[PDB]
Amino acid sequence: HMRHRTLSSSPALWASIPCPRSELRLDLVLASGQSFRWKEQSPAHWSGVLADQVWTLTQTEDQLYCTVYRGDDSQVSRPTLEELETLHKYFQLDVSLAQLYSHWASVDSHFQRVAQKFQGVRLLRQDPTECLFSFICSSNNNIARITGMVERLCQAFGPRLIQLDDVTYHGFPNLHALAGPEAETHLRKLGLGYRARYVRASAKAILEEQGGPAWLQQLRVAPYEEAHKALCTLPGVGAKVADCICLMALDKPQAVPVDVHVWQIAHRDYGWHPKTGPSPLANKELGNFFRNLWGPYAGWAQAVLFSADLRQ
Ligand SMILES: Cc1ccc(CNC(=O)c2ccc(F)nc2)cc1
Ligand code: NI
Repeated sequence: HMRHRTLSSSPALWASIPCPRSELRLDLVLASGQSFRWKEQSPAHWSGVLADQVWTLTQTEDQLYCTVYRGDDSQVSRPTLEELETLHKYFQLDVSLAQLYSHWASVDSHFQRVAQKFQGVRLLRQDPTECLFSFICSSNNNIARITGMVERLCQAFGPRLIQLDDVTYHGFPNLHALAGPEAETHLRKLGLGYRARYVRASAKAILEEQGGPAWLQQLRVAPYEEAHKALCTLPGVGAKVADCICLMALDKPQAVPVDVHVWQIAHRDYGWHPKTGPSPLANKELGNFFRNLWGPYAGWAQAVLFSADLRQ
């Protein structure tokens, strides 16, 4: 019965954050395989779950408009100050992207050329539990299929928050819910395949060998290298997934996830070859190459080129 908002339908229920389209393009960020929880349910209006709340987001040239839905049982109102700060932190808007783009452009002509067309690609700062399990589902997969598996995972295991139109929104599950005896069987029924085992076993590992979710917060303040190696102890988490999480959830802007697309970019567009085909060692070397070239926000620079490589 409750419907998704547009900026027309409900203009009293939107707040705005001053935000140029050079600091953020929603359409290049929300569907470029960082988060899998955002959908353009009506044109230029993106809806998705952030924490225990649904949001709809849309922007003009210089403004980011947002609206919150906190549940059927609550007086509908504009986003609060605290809710607006949550969103500001999600898009890491304290960090100037125009300043990073110019620093990257100054050492890399190729980046200059591509960036010109693909402005406002930045990194979301995600919840570690969601990012972890979303990227365990990301192996040998495409964005549409990952999106399906994550949505069904949240429906089956996570709390219902609200329904807008024909879409039921659920919160991301806690570890205990994913770690249970029938968890893998259920997740296989939901189409996850072998990834169902890694989900359940990683949920179990964090709870029994690492102390629950306080461990992921500890990794967020640990140094990149310690976080990465600690992530790689988990079932289904290797170098690539650990670097995605590090970059996207554990505040490591220098993490450079290397897989097929970045290997292809590096070869095709930079002429890079290993000095010592893909391998664990050559992938590591290529991440180091990009850090050396771009600096301590190398992962953000990579996301600009990944998002562009996604738009052909
Ligand atoms: C075909 C496909 C595309 C994306 C994924 C998962 N996302 C990334 O690897 C990723 C996205 C953004 C970024 F900045 N760094 C890494 C899996 C398959
Ligand atoms: Ni070559």
